[PDB]
Amino acid sequence: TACRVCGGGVQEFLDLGRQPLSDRFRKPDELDDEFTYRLAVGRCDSCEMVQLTEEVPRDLMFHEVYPYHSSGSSVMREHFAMLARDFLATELTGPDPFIVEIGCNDGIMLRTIQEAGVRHLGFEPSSGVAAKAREKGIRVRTDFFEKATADDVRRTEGPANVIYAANTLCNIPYVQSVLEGVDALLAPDGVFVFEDPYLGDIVAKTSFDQIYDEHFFLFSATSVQGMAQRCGFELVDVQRLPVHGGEVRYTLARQGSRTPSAAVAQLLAAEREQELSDMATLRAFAGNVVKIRDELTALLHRLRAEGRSVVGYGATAKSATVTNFCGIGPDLVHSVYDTTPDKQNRLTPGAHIPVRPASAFSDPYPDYALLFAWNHAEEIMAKEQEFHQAGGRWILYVPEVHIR
Ligand SMILES: Cc1cn([C@H]2C[C@H](O)[C@@H](COP(=O)(O)OP(=O)(O)O[C@@H]3C[C@](C)(N)C(=O)[C@@H](C)O3)O2)c(=O)[nH]c1=O
Ligand SMILES: Nc1ncnc2c1ncn2[C@@H]1O[C@H](CSCC[C@H](N)C(=O)O)[C@@H](O)[C@H]1O
Ligand SMILES: [Zn+2]
Repeated sequence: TACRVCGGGVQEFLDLGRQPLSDRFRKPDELDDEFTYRLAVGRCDSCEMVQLTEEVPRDLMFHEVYPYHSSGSSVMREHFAMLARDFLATELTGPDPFIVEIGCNDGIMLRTIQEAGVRHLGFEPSSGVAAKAREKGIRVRTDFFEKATADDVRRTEGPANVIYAANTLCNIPYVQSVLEGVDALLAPDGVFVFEDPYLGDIVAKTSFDQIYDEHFFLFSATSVQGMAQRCGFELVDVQRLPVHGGEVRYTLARQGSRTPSAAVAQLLAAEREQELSDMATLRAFAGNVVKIRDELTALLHRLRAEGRSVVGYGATAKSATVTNFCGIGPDLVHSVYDTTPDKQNRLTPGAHIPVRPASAFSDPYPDYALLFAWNHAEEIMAKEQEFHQAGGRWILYVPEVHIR
């Protein structure tokens, strides 16, 4: 496969087998026919970009009934509001500032911008969550951001001072088109800022469930620096974030317009020192992934043989990789509890575990809950103290399989 950033050769290091769409939740009576694709991950030989080897077409993932609602997490709501206030205090202080968000979802970030009276536009090609943002008074276009739609916004609205994307840029294999988009639309002195799951964290935590249809790229500072530079931008800041299992927020500016913070060089040097993107490191990760599969299935089967009940918690997109790679279905984990109405009373993809409202996780509790939404551990466990007090325990598989 050719690298989507530079056209280099991509070498595979992990093959997770045949997988369903991660965000497709079927009614129980639907035909058992699903779209499947081969999920495998490689690294570009030339620019070090780690990326999937098969693309899922955008319209199969993102469309009218896409079910992920960002605002379902209190930690994320606070995280995005704070980011919005930071932009309002720094990059959006001009006379007539403009901010564009790629992937605004339900408006989790842009509601703060809208509440400050700042001109803005959200790109949200999934119309059901777009309408939730529009109900908050946010300006949203139900389109994918790409060269042409960026051109159209530049023609009608002028340059954006900030273009921001969270948990969205890594989903877009046509990143070159997005970057052309950014070049057409960003002010000469603006910034393109994006935050996504960090390769460093994935490798350290063996958090392979971060790999699924919607995560095409696993960005690093080294690869993002290369990608920027090849397109006339420059990586000028990096910030590590705890959300979503570990992320980096990357700040890109037009080349030479701003001087990189010391943080960029320091993270580049740590990745080079730790051999983050070396093929050998990435294969060692792939072998750790198999070890986690084998320990998790051994545990789940032992639990069953010992007459212990087991459910899951959080109908994450990520969990589709776990259940389908590991072969875990309703035999072993009888239900998954989730707060999203459009995932409730439906079956998880590929493995077909029933999803039930989180309100149903109550006395009498199961013996064990497999914590799919482990990136939300603290928020979830805080709301489920009674479960743990009653003696129920969590099963985690990041960074290793363990119960607590
Ligand atoms: C906080 C909380 C969540 N839950 C439930 C709600 C969600 O269905 C799921 C968590 O999904 P969560 O880890 O955020 O994203 P997912 O892996 O799906 O990934 C999705 C798809 C996507 C865009 N590709 C991505 O990268 C991230 C940003 O979002 O867990 C509770 O039940 N109780 C709670 O208290
Ligand atoms: N080319 C593109 N432009 C804009 N949004 C896109 C896109 N491709 C996918 N999306 C949107 O990207 C969103 C990813 S979900 C992440 C939402 C939010 N920023 C958060 O961090 O929680 C989805 O709502 C999807 O519809
Ligand atoms: Zn490349």
